[PDB]
Amino acid sequence: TADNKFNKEQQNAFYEILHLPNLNEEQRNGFIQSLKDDPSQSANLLAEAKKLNDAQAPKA
Repeated sequence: TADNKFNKEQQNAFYEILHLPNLNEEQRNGFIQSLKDDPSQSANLLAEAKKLNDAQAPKA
């Protein structure tokens, strides 16, 4: 079945989203929970994360 096509960013991105030191992993692990369970739109979730981070990243 192969069906492989992770390069647009999912690869490097993945290993990245798994580090955002400003949020909890419950929610974060959530988006990616779909990356591993369903590596179809893993990239898109990544966008949703950096967003959840940039907002709650600073000490605000």
